Amino acid sequence: VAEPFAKLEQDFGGSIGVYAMDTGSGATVSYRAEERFPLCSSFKGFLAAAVLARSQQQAGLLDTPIRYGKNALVPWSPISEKYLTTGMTVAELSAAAVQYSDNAAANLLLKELGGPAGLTAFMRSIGDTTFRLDRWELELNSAIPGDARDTSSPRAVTESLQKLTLGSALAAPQRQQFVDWLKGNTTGNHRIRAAVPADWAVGDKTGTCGVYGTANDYAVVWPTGRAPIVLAVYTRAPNKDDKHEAVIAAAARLALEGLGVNG
Ligand SMILES: O=C(Nc1nnn[nH]1)[C@H](Nc1ccccc1)c1ccccc1
Ligand SMILES: O=C(Nc1nnn[nH]1)[C@H](Nc1ccccc1)c1ccccc1
Ligand SMILES: O=C(Nc1nnn[nH]1)[C@H](Nc1ccccc1)c1ccccc1
Repeated sequence: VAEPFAKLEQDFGGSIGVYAMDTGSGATVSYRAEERFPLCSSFKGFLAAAVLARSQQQAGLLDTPIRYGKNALVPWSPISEKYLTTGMTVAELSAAAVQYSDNAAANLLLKELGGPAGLTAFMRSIGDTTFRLDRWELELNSAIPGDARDTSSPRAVTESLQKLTLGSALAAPQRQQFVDWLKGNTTGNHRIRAAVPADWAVGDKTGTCGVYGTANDYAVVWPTGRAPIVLAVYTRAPNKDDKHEAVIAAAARLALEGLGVNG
């Protein structure tokens, strides 16, 4: 049903993209689900999944320490700036990237994977032909209208998230670690999580470009007594000065309602 989403995005003053999947029944909710939206920091969830995939062929990868200096620091590195010189393990960097959106951590891990093209290669390997990362933090946040760099679609985000958290794309230990990192995210309390009852489990990764009304969140949600739901909510707006969380929460509420999920 497009009517409620159309009213929401008109009130917002931009475009809202939603794809939600009930993994039990297969029912879906789609609104602008195949349009490209900027990933912004939301790429960092898939980055951590790619690191975990690498751990399936490199023993002890997650506990390997990476040393870095002031030169590795990027604005908004709230974890990595505290562990300078002495460095952090690959697992610590991955958790910081997912749960605090740490920019230096993300760029360090990106470097280990061969840059944006290496993360894109990992997404291709799990069957995602839509995702593309082209740049690093912070340039990937430009969110220019019509620019395909550093974008995906809500549908492709949800499908890949499902494969990685609930399907067979990662081995079982790596899958659970990915879920656990998403569950511990600290940046999403006002987005999808605000639409989810307190007694349901949720893991998410947010993104905020800071321009063009562009922000997003994707999540796996475990209601009690039924199969998990996977969903993605992305926004953008036509003007650079347009502001982007309540709209994301409202869109998530509508998506769950459209799936018949009482919550
Ligand atoms: O967990 C692994 N592998 C696996 N488990 N399930 N599927 N692959 C091992 N990696 C790993 C990564 C970080 C920390 C500890 C272990 C591993 C990789 C390669 C050879 C042998 C072991
Ligand atoms: O540098 C290190 N440890 C150290 N520095 N000063 N005192 N201990 C390295 N371990 C490490 C472990 C976790 C986080 C950061 C660094 C290391 C130890 C041994 C061989 C190679 C690397
Ligand atoms: O919001 C951010 N990161 C993030 N949000 N969700 N996940 N990560 C960062 N600050 C921010 C806060 C409010 C509005 C705009 C930006 C940030 C994003 C992009 C460039 C520079 C800084």
